[PDB]
Amino acid sequence: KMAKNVDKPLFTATFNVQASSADYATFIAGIRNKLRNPAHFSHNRPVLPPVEPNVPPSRWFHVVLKASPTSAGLTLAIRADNIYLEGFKSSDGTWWELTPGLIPGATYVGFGGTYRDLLGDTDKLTNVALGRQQLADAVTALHGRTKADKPSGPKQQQAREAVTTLLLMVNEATRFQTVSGFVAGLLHPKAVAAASGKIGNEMKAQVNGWQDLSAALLKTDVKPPPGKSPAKFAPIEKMGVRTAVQAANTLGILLFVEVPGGLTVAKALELFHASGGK
Repeated sequence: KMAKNVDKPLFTATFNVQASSADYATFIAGIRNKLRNPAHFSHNRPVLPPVEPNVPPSRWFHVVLKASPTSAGLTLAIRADNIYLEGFKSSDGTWWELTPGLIPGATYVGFGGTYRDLLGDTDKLTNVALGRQQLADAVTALHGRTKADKPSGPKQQQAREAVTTLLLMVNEATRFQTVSGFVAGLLHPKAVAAASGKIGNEMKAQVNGWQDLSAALLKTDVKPPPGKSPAKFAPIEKMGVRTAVQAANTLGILLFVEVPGGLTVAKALELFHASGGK
């Protein structure tokens, strides 16, 4: 029941933490593009393929975050079905995991990868500073981890904060155009003052309801039964998303959700494979 292919990524996306806002946007867009089910879009936004049933997580990608174009970078191990971060590789080659016993040969980092684990409450996302130095510092803290370090409260807290930073600036940014645009807006050239900022309640609610928002948009694609007008988008006011157009502009990539009258897990995977998906 351990994960498979963790170190056999389907692709590797790389970002230099000193690179331009434009390059950051390109990096995030590339991840969405490589994750997509070519056979399944909703309102011209990519949908992930379904999670493969009755096997452990076997589809992974890597993100490499580098201090400079020449530097060895921090490697993130992320699921290619739901974009969950489960592991990261430090400079000494150690694989660290966020779920005990999930990744073969990995060392458990001592805390889990949910926001409740990292922050105490999912309501605390609005407290997390985002910005270029936060990214750099997160990379430094995790990349510099060694197997033989003795842990302390402070190192563990630094590690939780670094993971939280990467989750927002990589994983949530991949999921949400709102988040990726906000992060991109905080990245500036060297001649501009160092910058940082925090997300508002709308983006917090989006991050906390990715499946909900994905499902709500997917429902609008379902062809209506005989006699019916097409399904209308149901506003999620807390996310500030009231229309399907707003939902499309918000979603970076959709989590696959089985909705009534929509594609099943098996059928969407069939189409994924038929279209060349791995």
